Amino acid sequence: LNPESADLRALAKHLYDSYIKSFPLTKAKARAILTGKTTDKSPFVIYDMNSLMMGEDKIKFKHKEVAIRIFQGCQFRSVEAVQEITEYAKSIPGFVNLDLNDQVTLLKYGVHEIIYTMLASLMNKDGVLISEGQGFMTREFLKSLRKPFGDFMEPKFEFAVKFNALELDDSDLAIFIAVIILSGDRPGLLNVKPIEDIQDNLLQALELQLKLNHPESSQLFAKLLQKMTDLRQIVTEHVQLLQVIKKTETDMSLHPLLQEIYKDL
Amino acid sequence: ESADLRALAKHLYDSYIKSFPLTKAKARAILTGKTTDKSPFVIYDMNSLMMGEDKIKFKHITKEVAIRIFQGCQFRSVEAVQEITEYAKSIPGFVNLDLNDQVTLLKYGVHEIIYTMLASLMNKDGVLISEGQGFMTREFLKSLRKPFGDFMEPKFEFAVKFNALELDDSDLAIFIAVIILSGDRPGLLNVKPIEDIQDNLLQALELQLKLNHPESSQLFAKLLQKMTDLRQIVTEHVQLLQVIKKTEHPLLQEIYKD
Ligand SMILES: CCO[C@@H](Cc1ccc(OCCn2c3ccccc3c3ccccc32)cc1)C(=O)O
Repeated sequence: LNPESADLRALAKHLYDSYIKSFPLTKAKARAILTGKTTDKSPFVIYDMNSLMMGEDKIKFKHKEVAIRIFQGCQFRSVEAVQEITEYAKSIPGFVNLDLNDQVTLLKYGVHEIIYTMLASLMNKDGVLISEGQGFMTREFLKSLRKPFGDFMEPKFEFAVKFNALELDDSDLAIFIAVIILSGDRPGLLNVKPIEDIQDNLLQALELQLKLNHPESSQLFAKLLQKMTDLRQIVTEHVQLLQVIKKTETDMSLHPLLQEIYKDL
Repeated sequence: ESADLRALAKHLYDSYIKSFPLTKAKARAILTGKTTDKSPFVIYDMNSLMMGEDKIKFKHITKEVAIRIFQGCQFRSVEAVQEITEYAKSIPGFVNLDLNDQVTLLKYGVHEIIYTMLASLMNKDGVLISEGQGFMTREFLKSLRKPFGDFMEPKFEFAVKFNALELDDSDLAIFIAVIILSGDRPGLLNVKPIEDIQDNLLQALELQLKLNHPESSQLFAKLLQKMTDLRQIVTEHVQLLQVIKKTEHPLLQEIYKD
C-alpha cells in the first residue's frame, strides 16, 4: 500500500524542509516560548503604555503616538513576512516555471492569507509574540489602542483561537501554505490549468500528510480547507480599516511594497 | 463500514429525489434538449417577459418590471426553503439535535444550498424558471435596473465554475447534507453531535465521489473549496439586499421577512 504515496511523502518532506529554511520563527519554537519550556527564553510582556515603555529598552526592535508606532511595527514585520513567503514560494515545485505575471498574481493575493495563517502560530487566547519571540503583546493592550487602531487585531485573534484548535504543526502548515499560494481562482490569472495541476498534487500531499500525522483526527483535511473562508474575511475587514487610516492619517506613509499588493483588488 | 457509507448515500439520495421535484438530471435534460417533449419558453427581452407572464401562470403576481422579477426570485426561494427543510429532517441525526440548533443550522444554511442547487438549473446563457416551464437569459438579467442588474451575475459566475465539476444528484444530496450540518454556525448550543454527523456525511461523500468519479480523485478537495466560494456569494447577496433594503404589502413584507 505504498504506490504513488512515496511521491507524495517526498513532496511533503521537500516543502517542510524549505519552510524551515524560509521562516526563522516556526510554530514549534513559538510554542516552546509560550508554554514556558526550557529549550527557549521567556518573553517580555507588554500589557500597557507603562509596560510598553520599558519594552523599548528591554526589547529593542529595529525601530509618534503609541498606536501609530505599533501600527508602523506590523507594517515592517509584514513586509518581512512577504519576503520570507516570496522566498518559500520559489521552492514550490513548478511555481517558478509558470508565467511571470501569474507568479506575481498568486503572491499578490496569497501573501495575506498566509501571513494571518502563520500569525496564528504566534498567538494564544491572551496575546501574540513579537520581535522574533522576544516579546509578547496582550490581546487587551492591542484592543484598547486609539479608536481605529485597536480594531486591527481582534479578528486575527478570533481566527487564531479557532485555527489553533486544529492543532497543526509546522510540517502540516508547509503544505497548507503551498496550497493557498497555488489558487487558480485568483483574479486575473492568465493560465489557470497549470496552476490547478500543481495545487491538485499539493492537495493530495496534504491529505496524505494529515491522515499520517493526525490519524485520530478524522476529516481534519475537510475542516482545514474550510478555514479559507475565515481568511478571506480577515483580509477584507483589514483593507477597509486601512482605507480609513489612509484618509485620517495624511502624514502617515503605507509601505510601498504593501501598497503594491493592496493596490487593485 | 464502507457498506454503511453506501447505505447512507442511497438514503440521502432517495430522500433528495422526494424533496426536490426539479432535479439536476431533469434540468439538464431540459437545457440540452434531450427531452424535446417539453422545451421551455424563453424570456430574452422586455417583450418576451410580458408574453411569458401570459403564457406561464406565475403565482407571484399581484408594475415596474425589475421588481416583479425580484419578487419572483424571492417567492421561489421561500418554496426552496421548505423543500430544503423537509430534506434536512431526513438526514440521520438531525431531528434528534436540540430544536434551537435545528433552526439555527437551517437559518444559516438555506442560502448556501439554494445557490448550490440553483447552479443545477443554470448554464452560461441563463437559468430555468417556474418549475422548468421557462428559461430567463443571462443577458436579459444583466440588462436590469441599477440595484438589480447585478443580482444574478454573481450566481452565474459561481454556477459555471461549479457545474464544471460535473456532479450529479446523488453527489449533491450528500454535499448538501454536509453544508447543513456545519458546526461553525453562530449560536449553536451543542456542537459535538453536529460535527459527529458531518464527519460521517463527509466520509460518505468522499467514498461516493471516488466511486462515482474514479477518473478524478481530487474532486473531493475541489468540492470542499467551492464551499468557501458559496459563503462569499451569500455575503455579497445579503449585502446587496441592504442596498435594496433601501426600498422596493406589509403582510407581504412579513412573508418575505428574510
Ligand atoms: C499594519 C498593517 O498590517 C499588515 C498585516 C499584519 C498585521 C498585524 C501583525 O501583527 C504582528 C506584529 N509584530 C510586531 C509589532 C511591533 C513590533 C514587533 C513586531 C513583530 C515581530 C515579529 C513578528 C510579528 C510582529 C502582522 C501583520 C499588512 O497590512 O500587511
